[PDB]
Amino acid sequence: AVQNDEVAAFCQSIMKLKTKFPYTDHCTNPGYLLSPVTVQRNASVKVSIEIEGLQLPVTFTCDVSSTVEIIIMQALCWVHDDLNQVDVGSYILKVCGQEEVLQNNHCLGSHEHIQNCRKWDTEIKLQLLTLSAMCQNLARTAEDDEAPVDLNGRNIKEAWTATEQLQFTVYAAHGISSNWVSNYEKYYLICSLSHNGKDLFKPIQSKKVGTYKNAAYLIKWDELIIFPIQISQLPLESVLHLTLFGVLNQSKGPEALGKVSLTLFDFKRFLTCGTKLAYLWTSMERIVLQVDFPSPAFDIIYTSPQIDRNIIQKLETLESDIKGKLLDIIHRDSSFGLSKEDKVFLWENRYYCLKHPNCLPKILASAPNWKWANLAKTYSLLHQWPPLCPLAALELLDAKFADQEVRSLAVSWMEAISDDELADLLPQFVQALKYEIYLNSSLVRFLLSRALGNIQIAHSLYWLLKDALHDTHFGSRYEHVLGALLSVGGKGLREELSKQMKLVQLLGGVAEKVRQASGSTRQVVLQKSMERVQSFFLRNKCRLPLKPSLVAKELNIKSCSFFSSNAMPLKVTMVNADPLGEEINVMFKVGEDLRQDMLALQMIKIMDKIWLKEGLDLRMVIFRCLSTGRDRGMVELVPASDTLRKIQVEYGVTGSFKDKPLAEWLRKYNPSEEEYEKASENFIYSCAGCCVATYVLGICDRHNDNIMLRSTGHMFHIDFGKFLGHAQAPFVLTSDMAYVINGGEKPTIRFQLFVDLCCQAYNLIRKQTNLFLNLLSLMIPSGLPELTSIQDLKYVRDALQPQTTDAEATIFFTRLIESSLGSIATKFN
Ligand SMILES: Nc1ncnc2c1ncn2[C@@H]1O[C@H](COP(=O)(O)OP(=O)(O)OP(=O)(O)O)[C@@H](O)[C@H]1O
Ligand SMILES: [Mg+2]
Repeated sequence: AVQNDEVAAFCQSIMKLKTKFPYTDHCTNPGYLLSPVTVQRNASVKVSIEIEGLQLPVTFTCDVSSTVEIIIMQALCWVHDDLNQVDVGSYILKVCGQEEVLQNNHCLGSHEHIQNCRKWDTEIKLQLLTLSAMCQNLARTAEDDEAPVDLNGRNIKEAWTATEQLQFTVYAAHGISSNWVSNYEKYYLICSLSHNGKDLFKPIQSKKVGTYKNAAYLIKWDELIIFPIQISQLPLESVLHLTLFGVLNQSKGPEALGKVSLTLFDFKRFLTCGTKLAYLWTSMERIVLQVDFPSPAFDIIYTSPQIDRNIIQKLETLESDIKGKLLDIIHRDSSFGLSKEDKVFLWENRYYCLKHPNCLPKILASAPNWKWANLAKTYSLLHQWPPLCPLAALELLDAKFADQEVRSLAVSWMEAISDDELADLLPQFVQALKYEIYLNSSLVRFLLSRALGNIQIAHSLYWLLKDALHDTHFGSRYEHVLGALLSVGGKGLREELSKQMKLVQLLGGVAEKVRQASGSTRQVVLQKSMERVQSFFLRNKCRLPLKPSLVAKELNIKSCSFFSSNAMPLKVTMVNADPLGEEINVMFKVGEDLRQDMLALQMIKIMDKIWLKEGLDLRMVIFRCLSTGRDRGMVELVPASDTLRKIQVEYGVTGSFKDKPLAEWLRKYNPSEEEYEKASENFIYSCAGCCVATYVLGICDRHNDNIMLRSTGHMFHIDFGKFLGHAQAPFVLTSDMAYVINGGEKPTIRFQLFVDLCCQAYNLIRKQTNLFLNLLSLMIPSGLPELTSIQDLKYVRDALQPQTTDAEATIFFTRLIESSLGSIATKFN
């Protein structure tokens, strides 16, 4: 009745968000993916541009710092004597093979594709063309704009006056299973009342009751629950949690069967009255739980406290000894280990901190309470507060800040963030929706707005929301959000996402068919199971879900295979629809949850962004991984790369040195002195980044199989089964690795560089301790093995040592490296 009205009101606001995004505005409706950029502190590069009319592409050297706009008319100056009548605004640059367009107002160096090519030393192949020739099949139409949002596939009393006690009678649970009446004797509910993800009072337990007489489908309590709180004392974003328990029969402890969460105030600030039905899920099973709230002759509405139109100016009383203690906690890493006496102090001296905006999350966490009376003073500060850094504002979208005025203000500051930065943070933003109690929020409208204006964000949101549907508690919410995204995306995007969904469903079928057969059968099973994928590609041309810029037209069946390890992963080899492009090699794995692999890769990618933004390039391998369902997805295959194991055993056959397996492997593919030197250098930098990442994220499962090495010399992790396992040498540097770093059997200045890079990097991550703790905090509700409590964050905070300064931290990590060497540590200084 009110929930169907909330869905109706959501749709109407989404219908008027669509009005801001007409199909005519190419800016927000291009029809193509933008090649992603990560701003880098600014070097020459050779680029190979294909031009219409020319049979050979023009190859010239560009300044890395120079903008794509001038590189486009550098390429036009090569073909045309004078560009007075060529229409320079007509033209764009796209990556050869990949349906992604370079951003005209960004440096060539900024683009991820240019950064990657430079690292591998591969040829930068671009194509000069006009948006007329550029594929715009994903573009929204006039039909999509005019189309409505479907989303599917009298007397009032103000709350602050309401002295009535919060009470409700848990009536009954309906439709219990046959295996429930089998196992459990009696059932009881535990009722808890929370705000800012924290209990207001201890949870009240219901009486233990069996199934109702002559009705084994029904549990009837009909018990009145009374909390020791008035309606006036309830914050707006108050939530009632009901967990059902079942005591087992003598044929252990009581088992948690399911959870339910009711908002005491609805989306129009009216207190929940009369009978309300909530649905808890178990096994595909739908259990209806009835809660009867009081129903007086009047509706109780929440009204915010009258605004405090106050400006605190600028002359304030200054004490010098408090100034020291205040700026000490203002420049503290985070609000994590902040003690009670530190909070009361900051809260008292909060109005002195107005020239350090990024310390607001420390102030709001220091608040004594969120009582109705004490909200006026909080809103007064908030609405006169300077704008926060988007990455700082992330903390205000966590569980511990449920207030709508804080969250709505956090999202308003967030609008300052770029699409390219947001794109890599989307998983945390999707989880943050769980802390929005109302369907229609500032956060969901923000995400839908960016999804409309950027096809890479919309594409990423699709797969993240599709994974979030499997949440038993929040699957209902994400259903409505994904329906809003798909509806607003348009026919073009929808029809393409459907082709991607069918491909993964077919790749899923073959993947589990392959693992379910015998060794002799497997090769024949794959070749026959891939015929249904061969059929798919002859009626459809599909974009790779992992990287939707790549369009596959056909499968290279004879090149397709399996990796012959645990889970028997597939090696899907597709041919590019673009002849200018190259073969598409991806892995599809089934059985393993690839979300914790996704988080590890994300954290390593953010580390790389932080380093590159401070001018430190550790030449890191950043490969993609996407979860396309429950315990299945596809992983980017890094080309010309093997595990340290295979390299150590294959050159332990030929050599009895067991000191130069990695060295003689790199010399095989890098024979010239300068080629081996650049390969050894690539190793030093990539190894330093891996050692830092290994320690901070806590990955002790780094052995010869789990570490991989590219032929160019770049080291990178592949397995992330162990992650945040700080329950323990953290990383290991073998005699093989040391020999490559030194460039000899004795220590050189190249090891001092490796040590300098490690410590320098370690400190640049310590500077962003708050971001990492916030990004890992927001992924807690995802439900990943070893990221469940807030104590799991402390382990990462301890690794980052925010207490120490860069001097002491350098000494610590330098002793980590000396410990890492172990046996051969004696040789070094
Ligand atoms: N991102 C990648 N790029 C290139 N090759 C990869 C990548 N990920 C895995 N591989 C290759 O695929 C092989 C099998 O991968 P898989 O994930 O099954 O290995 P694992 O998790 O280390 O081992 P297991 O699954 O048997 O416990 C690896 O040994 C490696 O050679
Ligand atoms: Mg694995």
